[PDB]
Amino acid sequence: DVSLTPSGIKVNDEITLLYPALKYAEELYLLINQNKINFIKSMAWPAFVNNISDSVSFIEQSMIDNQNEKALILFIKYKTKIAGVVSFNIIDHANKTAYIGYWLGANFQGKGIVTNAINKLIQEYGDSGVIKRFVIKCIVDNKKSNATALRCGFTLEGVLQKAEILNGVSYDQNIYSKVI
Ligand SMILES: CC(=O)SCCNC(=O)CCNC(=O)[C@H](O)C(C)(C)COP(=O)(O)OP(=O)(O)OC[C@H]1O[C@@H](n2cnc3c(N)ncnc32)[C@H](O)[C@@H]1OP(=O)(O)O
Ligand SMILES: Nc1ncnc2c1ncn2[C@@H]1O[C@H](COP(=O)(O)O)[C@@H](O)[C@H]1O
Repeated sequence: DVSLTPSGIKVNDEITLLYPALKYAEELYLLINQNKINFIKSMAWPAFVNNISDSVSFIEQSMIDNQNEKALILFIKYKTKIAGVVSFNIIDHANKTAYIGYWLGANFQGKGIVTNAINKLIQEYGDSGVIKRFVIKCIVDNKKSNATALRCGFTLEGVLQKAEILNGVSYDQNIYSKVI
């Protein structure tokens, strides 16, 4: 499979999902910083990304988790730029289940980049038999994340009451799945 390269997973001519490396710390930090105000509305970690050292630490932890297959953290490259992150935030090997997360900088939204990335990951891990069940959980009022889950052919399984906390407030999540 020529799409599986040493540097990452080639989605299409414009998108590669890069394995994390320290060389990406600066670009990743700057991207988060540019998007911090908007990102804080939907995620709980951007509020605390205050220096490049925070991105370095994130990369270091991501590399450890990737090595040990606790997670699969990938940096989305669109054309020449890091565009965001797509991940299996949790890999449950015993139950062949992966829980998916994602974000894109504002300048990278509206281009199908995450939908294309997720479809590629599900092909690679799902059609190979590594993962049987893919899961997306997202806050009920997160319009774009819900739309992405549906665009990727996931099915709504239910609502998880008060399951995600942002800034001390618990929000309901939709839970979606795609089963191979
Ligand atoms: C499970 C979780 O991680 S929950 C937390 C999710 N993350 C966040 O909330 C962080 C903040 N938000 C974001 O980063 C973004 O809004 C995201 C990642 C959730 C969604 O980004 P999008 O760019 O909408 O992702 P996606 O890859 O699905 O693209 C769909 C959009 O691209 C358009 N599009 C353009 N080209 C294509 C294409 N080739 N294929 C598919 N869609 C395309 C679609 O029409 C749609 O645009 P619209 O919203 O105007 O209808
Ligand atoms: N400190 C961080 N820097 C960059 N991306 C992150 C960080 N923490 C989480 N993410 C990613 O954010 C996405 C959404 O996760 P969550 O915030 O849990 O909804 C996932 O792709 C995570 O890997």
